[PDB]
Amino acid sequence: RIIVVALYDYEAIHHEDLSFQKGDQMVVLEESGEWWKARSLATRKEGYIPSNYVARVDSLETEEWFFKGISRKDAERQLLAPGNMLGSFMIRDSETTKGSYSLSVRDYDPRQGDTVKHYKIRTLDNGGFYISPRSTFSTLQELVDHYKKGNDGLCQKLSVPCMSSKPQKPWEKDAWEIPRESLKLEKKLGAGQFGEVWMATYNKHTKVAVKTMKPGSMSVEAFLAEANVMKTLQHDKLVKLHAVVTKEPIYIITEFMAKGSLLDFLKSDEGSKQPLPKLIDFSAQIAEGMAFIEQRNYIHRDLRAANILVSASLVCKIADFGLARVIEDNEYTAREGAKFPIKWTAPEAINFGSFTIKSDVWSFGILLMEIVTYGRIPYPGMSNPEVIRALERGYRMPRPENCPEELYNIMMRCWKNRPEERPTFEYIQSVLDDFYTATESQYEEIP
Ligand SMILES: CC(C)C[C@H]([NH2+][C@H]1CC[C@H](n2cc(-c3ccc(Oc4ccccc4)cc3)c3c(N)ncnc32)CC1)C(=O)[O-]
Repeated sequence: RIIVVALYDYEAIHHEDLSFQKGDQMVVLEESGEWWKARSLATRKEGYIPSNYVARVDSLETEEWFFKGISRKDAERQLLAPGNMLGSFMIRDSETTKGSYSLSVRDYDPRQGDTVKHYKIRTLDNGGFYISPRSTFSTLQELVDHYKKGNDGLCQKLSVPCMSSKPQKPWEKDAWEIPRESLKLEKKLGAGQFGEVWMATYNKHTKVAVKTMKPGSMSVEAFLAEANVMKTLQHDKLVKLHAVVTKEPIYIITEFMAKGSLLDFLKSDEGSKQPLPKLIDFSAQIAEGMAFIEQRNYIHRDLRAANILVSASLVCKIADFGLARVIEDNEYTAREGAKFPIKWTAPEAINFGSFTIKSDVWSFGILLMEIVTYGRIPYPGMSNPEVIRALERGYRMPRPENCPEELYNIMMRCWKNRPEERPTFEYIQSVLDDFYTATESQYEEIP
């Protein structure tokens, strides 16, 4: 007997699903990835349910102010998003103390502007919680109610929980290789050398993006072998692969991203107005996704701003990871021109075909420059031969206007001519995540 309660409003989209009215009760039979077999005791109809729409009945996951499964950096981004107020807050699982909790609170002061402060919630040996020893609580709900009545040493009195939206519904079960007829291509979003991108509807019920590869560009068996790896690369800063059509012309079906590529966005009316700290946050989000790719011993091979997508809520997601590996070189693709751009590519990849996570690090440095110039071509005024010969002699793009010196220093480290001298993405992620909050304590040492 394992009982679970619903969280959001969800109704059947497939055949044998159920329905949710923002609060019901369930007993799960078995599990199956993101979909679970559960039995209803409310309406007494039984069908599959999205596991991320429900919560374990004893746990904190029912509470509007608890955010399971998010990082400290996630927490800061979520709280600083528009729509939240002074004292907006969340409780989350602690990142540096397993089993315990952290409180994150939106703060403001005229010197530092909008910030998020973090507090350690300690667990008592015989039950209960505290932030300061003089104020203990039997439950986290009691803690929240206490600090909603007055700051009692915190930066702010707690106001309301961090805003959140209903999560994406999981992709249909057992629907990896799908029939072409299941997709209606609705609007062409982009055209390219080796394919197009469409907004589409899957089985009349789900909005997706579809990359449609040109005939002659890829083999089904070679593509599928790689796509079966790509689909396992799941991370908040990588675009999710939902499905594929494994017949030429090959289609790749992913989540739809409302603001297109980061290059498009930086060149748009809205994106050209992002302030420098937001640009640095974009850079950090991409570094986080590349650190994941690095941890997974994978190689992107074509990292550039045109291959970063931007969501409606301004989350950056890495796209086309690994795809260059399975685009074929033949008479069909040759007639479309250059396979990779010289200006983004590491010298050892150009000269010897040595593509590695370190050549991705080089490309990331070029991407940083694209970001801080809002989409300018790399090496303005220079031809491709000129760039190659200049790099050989120690030339690097100079620091542009409105570029923090430490960001430029990161670029220069990425552009070491020897690959082994370039930093890891783990390193880059750390420096960019902490770019402004360096020389500042992790947690607030409350009395
Ligand atoms: C001003 C603009 C109109 C210009 C336009 N910009 C283009 C920039 C890219 C845009 N683009 C590309 C993808 C995508 C989809 C699947 C995919 O497959 C994958 C394969 C492997 C791994 C992961 C994903 C990879 C990327 C995509 C998406 N999912 N949602 C929204 N926009 C997208 C389309 C406009 C242009 O350049 O024409």
